[PDB]
Amino acid sequence: IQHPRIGIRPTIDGRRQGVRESLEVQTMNMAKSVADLISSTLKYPDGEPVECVISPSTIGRVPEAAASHELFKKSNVCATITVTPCWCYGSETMDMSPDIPHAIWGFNGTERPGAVYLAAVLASHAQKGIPAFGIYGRDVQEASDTDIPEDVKEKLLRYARAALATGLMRDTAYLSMGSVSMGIGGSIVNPDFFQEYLGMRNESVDMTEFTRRMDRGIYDPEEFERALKWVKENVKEGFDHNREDLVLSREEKDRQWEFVIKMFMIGRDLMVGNPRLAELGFEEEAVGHHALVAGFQGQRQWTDHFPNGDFMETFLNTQFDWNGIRKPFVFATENDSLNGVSMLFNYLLTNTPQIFADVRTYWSPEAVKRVTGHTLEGRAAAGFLHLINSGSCTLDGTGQATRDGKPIMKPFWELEESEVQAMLENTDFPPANREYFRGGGFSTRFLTKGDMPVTMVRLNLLKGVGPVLQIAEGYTLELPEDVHHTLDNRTDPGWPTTWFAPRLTGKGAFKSVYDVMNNWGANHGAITYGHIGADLITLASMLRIPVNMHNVPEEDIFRPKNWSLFGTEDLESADYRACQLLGPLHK
Ligand SMILES: [Mn+2]
Repeated sequence: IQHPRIGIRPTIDGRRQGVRESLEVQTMNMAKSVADLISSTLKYPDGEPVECVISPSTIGRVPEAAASHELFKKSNVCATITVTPCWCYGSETMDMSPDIPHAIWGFNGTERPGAVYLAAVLASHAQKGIPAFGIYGRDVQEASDTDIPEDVKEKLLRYARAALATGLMRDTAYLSMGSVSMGIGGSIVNPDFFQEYLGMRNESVDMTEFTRRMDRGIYDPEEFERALKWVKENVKEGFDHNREDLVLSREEKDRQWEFVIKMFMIGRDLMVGNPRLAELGFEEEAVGHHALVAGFQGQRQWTDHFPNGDFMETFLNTQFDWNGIRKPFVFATENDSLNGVSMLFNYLLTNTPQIFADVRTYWSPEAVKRVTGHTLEGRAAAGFLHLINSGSCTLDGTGQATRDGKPIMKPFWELEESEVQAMLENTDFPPANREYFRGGGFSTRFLTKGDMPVTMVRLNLLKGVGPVLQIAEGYTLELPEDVHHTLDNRTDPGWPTTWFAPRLTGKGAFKSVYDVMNNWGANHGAITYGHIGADLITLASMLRIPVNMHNVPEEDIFRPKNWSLFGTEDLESADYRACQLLGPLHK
C-alpha cells in the first residue's frame, strides 16, 4: 500500500511593498486548512491518515513555482491543489505536470479576487492542454473567514478521493493466474489498457504454480495448521446438491478443505509476497508479484481437475481470516481483469471490500407475479436484477456490518467482532457442483441484506476507443421469504445472492430496469456499498475514460474545467470528445 501525497500550492500576488506581505498569512492559511481537511477526513487503504505537502513558500513568481515542483518531485505527490485568495500571475505560477490531476480553489471574496485568478489560470490550463479542476464557492465569504464552505469541502474531498485512487494504482501490477477463462472477453487481458490508462504493470503465472507450491511445500506450514483449526471452528460446510454418483465422501471432502486453504495462502503469497517463505528457504517466491489486484482463471482446465477457486476468491475479498481482521486483496473470479479493475476503482474510492457478481437475471414485475403470485412493491416495484457470482463473494457482502441500524460494508478498521461473527454465522459453504466443477471445492452462500445503498460498476473495452465506464446507483432488496426462495431455488441455490434495483431517472438507459440490464456491457459487475457515482465520474475524467452510462444527477458531475470547452449541453459527447483528444495519461 503506497502513500501518495496531495501537494498544496499557495499562490500569491508577486508584488511587494505591502501587497504580498499582507496576503501571506491568509494564503498560507488556505493551504493549511485544505491539508487539515484532507488529512483528518481521508485515509489510505491501510487505515493511516492521508498525507499532504505544502510548497516551501507561497508562490508569486516562477522560481517559487520551480521550488514547489522540486519539493513535490521527491515527496511522492499524486495530485495538486492550488489555493489562493488573490490575483496571481497565471502561467508564471501554474503547475505544469501533465501526468497528474490539478485542482484550483479560488477564494470567493471581494477584496480577495481569488476567483479572477481561478478563471485566468484555468484558461491557461485549457489553452496548454493540462486538465485542471475548478473549485469556486457559491457565496461571497468575508476576507477573514477561514471556514471552508460546504460546497467547497465537497469538491475538494471528491477531487482528493479520485486523485488518491489514481495515485494508489500507479506503478502497481495486475497479476493473472492462468489466462483466458471460457472465452470471457475481460479475461483476455489487455496490457495497453493497464499501462496507458492506469500506470500499471501486468504479471502472469500459469496455474501450475499452485500445484508446484503444494507438491513442494512452498507455503507456511505453521499458518496452515492455524488455518485448518480456524476453518473447522468458523466455516460451516453447506448442503450438498450433488447427484448421487457425484457426491464426495467425508474423507475426500476433508482433503479438499485442506487443499482450498492452501490455495488461499498461495494466492495471497503470489500477490503480495510473504517473509515466512524466505525463512523456509524459498527466497525467490517470498517477494510476490506486487499485485494491487489479481485474478484466477479457474475454468475450464483447473476446475476440471482440482478443487475450485471459490474459497480462495471469497477469502481474498473478505476482510478477515485466521490471521485476524485486515484489508481485502482485490480479486477477480475467472481472471476477469476488467471486473477486477472495476472493483479496484470502487475499493480505492471507499476503502471498502467489493462484490464480484454475474448479472444473472432481470426479473420483471410480470415474471415475478406469474412465477410467485406476488405483486412487487417498494423499491422492488419496477423489477430488479439477480446479482449472483458463480461460487464466491466477499463475506462483507452479507451486509451484516451495521451503522445506525442499517446494513453496510465497512473499512476493515471499523469492523467489530460481532459483525465478523454475524458474517460467518450467516454464511454457508456448499460443496461445488461437480457437473460444472469436477475437481470439487466449496462455494460461498449467503443472502445480502436489503435496503443497502450500492453502486454497480463496469469497465468495458471498446475497440479503437479504449475503456469506457458504466455506473448504476441503486439499492439491495429484501424480497418476501417465499418469493426469495422460489427465485433462488430455480437459479443457483449453492451461490450467494444480492437482489438489486437500479435507481431510474427516466433518462438514457435508466427509463426502466430492463433497459439498465439491456445496456449492461458484460456478464459481470462490481458492486460496492454506497452511492459513489459522482466519485467514479470524477476518477474517470482524471483517467480520460469516457462514461457511457450512469444514473448520477447532472448537478453532481465534477470534471476538469476544460471539459466545459468541449460542450455544456451534450455532456456525454463532450466527455467522449475530451477523452478522445487528451487520451490516456501514460501513452
Ligand atoms: Mn461469471
